[PDB]
Amino acid sequence: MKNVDLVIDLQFGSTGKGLIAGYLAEKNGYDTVINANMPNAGHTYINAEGRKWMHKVLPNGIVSPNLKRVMLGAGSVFSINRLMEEIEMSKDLLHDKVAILIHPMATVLDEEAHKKAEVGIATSIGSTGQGSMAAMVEKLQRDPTNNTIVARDVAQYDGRIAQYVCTVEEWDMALMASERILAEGAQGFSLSLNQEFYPYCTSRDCTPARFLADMGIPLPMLNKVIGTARCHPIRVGGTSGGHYPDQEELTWEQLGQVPELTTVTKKVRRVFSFSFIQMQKAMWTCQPDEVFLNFCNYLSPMGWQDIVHQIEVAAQSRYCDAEVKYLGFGPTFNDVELREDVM
Amino acid sequence: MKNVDLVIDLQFGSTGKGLIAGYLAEKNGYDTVINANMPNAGHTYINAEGRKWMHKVLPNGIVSPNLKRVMLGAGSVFSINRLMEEIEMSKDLLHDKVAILIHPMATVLDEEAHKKAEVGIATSIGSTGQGSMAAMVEKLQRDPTNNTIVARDVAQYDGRIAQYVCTVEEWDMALMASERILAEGAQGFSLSLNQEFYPYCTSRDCTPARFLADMGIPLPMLNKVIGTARCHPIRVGGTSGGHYPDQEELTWEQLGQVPELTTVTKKVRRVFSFSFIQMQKAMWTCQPDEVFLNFCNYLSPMGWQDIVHQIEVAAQSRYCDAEVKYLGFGPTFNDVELREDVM
Ligand SMILES: Nc1ncnc2c1ncn2[C@@H]1O[C@H](COP(=O)(O)OP(=O)(O)OP(=O)(O)O)[C@@H](O)[C@H]1O
Ligand SMILES: Nc1ncnc2c1ncn2[C@@H]1O[C@H](COP(=O)(O)OP(=O)(O)OP(=O)(O)O)[C@@H](O)[C@H]1O
Ligand SMILES: Nc1nc2c(ncn2[C@H]2C[C@H](O)[C@@H](COP(=O)(O)O)O2)c(=O)[nH]1
Ligand SMILES: Nc1nc2c(ncn2[C@H]2C[C@H](O)[C@@H](COP(=O)(O)O)O2)c(=O)[nH]1
Ligand SMILES: [Cl-]
Ligand SMILES: [Mg+2]
Ligand SMILES: [Mg+2]
Repeated sequence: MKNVDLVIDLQFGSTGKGLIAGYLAEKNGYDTVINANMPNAGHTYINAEGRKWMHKVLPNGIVSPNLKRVMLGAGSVFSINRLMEEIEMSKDLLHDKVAILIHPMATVLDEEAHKKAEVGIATSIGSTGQGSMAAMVEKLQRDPTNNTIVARDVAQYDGRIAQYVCTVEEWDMALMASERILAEGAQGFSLSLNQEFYPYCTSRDCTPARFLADMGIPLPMLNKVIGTARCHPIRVGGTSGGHYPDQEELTWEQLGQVPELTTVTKKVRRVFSFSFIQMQKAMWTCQPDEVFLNFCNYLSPMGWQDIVHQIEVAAQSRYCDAEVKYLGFGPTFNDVELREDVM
Repeated sequence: MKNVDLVIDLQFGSTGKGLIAGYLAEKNGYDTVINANMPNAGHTYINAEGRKWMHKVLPNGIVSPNLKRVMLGAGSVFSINRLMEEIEMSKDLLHDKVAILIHPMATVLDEEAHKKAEVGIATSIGSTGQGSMAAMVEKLQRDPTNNTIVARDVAQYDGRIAQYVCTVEEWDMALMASERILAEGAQGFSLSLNQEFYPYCTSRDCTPARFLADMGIPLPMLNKVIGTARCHPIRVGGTSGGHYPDQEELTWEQLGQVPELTTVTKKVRRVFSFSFIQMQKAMWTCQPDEVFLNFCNYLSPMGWQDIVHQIEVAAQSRYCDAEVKYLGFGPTFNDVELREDVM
């Protein structure tokens, strides 16, 4: 037990979870990396040598030097095409002594039907329109005649995932056999289905409890929660929802920064000032032990040092002993500073 | 912060959670009782005086002598009619100093549309066909024009719940302000969406992680998990799913018991021998601290004493220090024995 480090987002997503996941994977050498991603979530890790991993399926933690298991949780919604591609792109890391385990109930994304089902919400709620919820809904239908939604069933006619699809027992045994686990949450605290921005939110809760549930991680296994934040939280472009009372929407030109986009759609990310309210809210339910404060490169030292003190008191106020341990000044491994080294 | 006692079911549901919830509520005097029930779950508590509470919405813990808050989680799917009936039937317990808090994102069941949507699975997967998932799916749609699915929106035109529907802040504050919390899980571990019986399962995981997530309970708030089990696990009637390799389907006549009828459908419950495999599986992910072993009245002392030893070694085998603390010999408060007193 107590061997799971879970990376969660404290804001509305895209805080740099892919970066801290890959950074911690390299630093801590987890033998097991696990997630429960849906296609709405792209995760980028760039190592010291400049190698980039943009993952929608595989954990970014596959960069761990002691990698034995790659686990794709039951809450996973994935494109097999994308998975194939991602495995291929890191086949050097995903060697013969690395077991890729797809939970039998992980959802196979029907790229045509599921993205087409989310065209409406892609404009109405600014949804990534990636088919995440449409896939999830098809799975929830629990139609016995539907052999095309869960990994277990898809493995029977689509041999590409057949070797990866495990049983629920193998799943549990893989977690039991793991020495140190990196659990990678996706999306963001405030994007949680049950946070206050409904319906301008995602299809699930983006909370440690939900991410552990979606990866089938027993609660005693949780060792550490590394919450991630940006100095200026973002939202996706469009009518993607409101913000907290203590924050204002900013422009990329107001920040003196190049407009951040959603990589494929190129929608300009919405950017907001830091929200203390959001932080207390995220601190209260996410209860991180450690905090990665990213995009410190968008602020002056006084600015990001201030947000560090804000996060830690927002933590303390919500009975959370969160320590901003990591600071991000760029998208690569080299840009992750130990907070104690820079302040 | 550890003040939440979470009641979970270790088998396929109807193990007597309602009973242990009401029993522990009376014994421990929680000021806050919380759940995230869907209409597929009916929980029965009978006190020492013979008063019965068959709850589909309200926690059974409302019988707590120190009750201050009744909380209906965001994962809740409820009929307002049923909620009103249960409030009415317990209006003496739910006085002016008792705050009923319905999470703003708790789902309001559309009895006609949602039950109609689950007619197929009510026969195909033996689903309670109560509209649980159809309500959940409507909520997941996140259509901004849909003002009729979440409690927050429904409270705006349906005044019956208006006083109960809180904000996400009030929700968090109500949990923060609570001294001792009784979290009541529903359904059963093996009914979990991501357990091996898919699609013969429920619309979510019935795991502590999912239950805490669905009630918006921060993980550090978890004090203890009371797992519940029957000596002979049941399933609902019909084509409700398989069983474990170490268990066999029995008849009520084989057990010398009057045929038990499903909470929702008047259908005869399917009954199985005790499954050690099921227990290890439930012990592994549910990780109960305490176990309530119910329906001991269906076995001889040697029989239920054996299942006690089986549960505790199934626990130990899955790194779980679960202690069968409670034994059930009937449906009332008087029938809950301390295991140390009877063996
Ligand atoms: N400090 C930084 N400065 C500049 N760019 C950065 C920094 N940290 C990360 N990035 C980049 O900004 C984006 C952050 O999104 P990324 O997908 O890595 O985050 P995430 O938290 O994993 O997202 P998701 O919400 O999908 O879970 C990526 O394109 C990443 O390369
Ligand atoms: N030991 C017992 N002997 C006989 N009947 C009992 C016993 N314990 C509980 N019951 C009855 O068994 C039935 C099933 O229990 P109940 O509906 O409360 O289960 P539950 O575990 O709370 O439900 P669910 O699966 O919906 O979450 C009820 O009618 C209850 O009163
Ligand atoms: N930045 C970011 N936004 C996301 C992610 N997942 C969901 N969202 C946001 C986009 C919208 O504001 C809202 C609805 O999106 P979707 O879950 O794709 O239906 O949630 C994610 O991983 N990152
Ligand atoms: N005994 C019992 N069965 C349930 C409960 N919730 C769901 N189920 C079972 C009935 C079916 O076998 C299956 C699917 O049901 P449903 O969740 O109602 O769609 O799960 C519950 O609380 N108790
Ligand atoms: Cl107790
Ligand atoms: Mg991103
Ligand atoms: Mg029941």
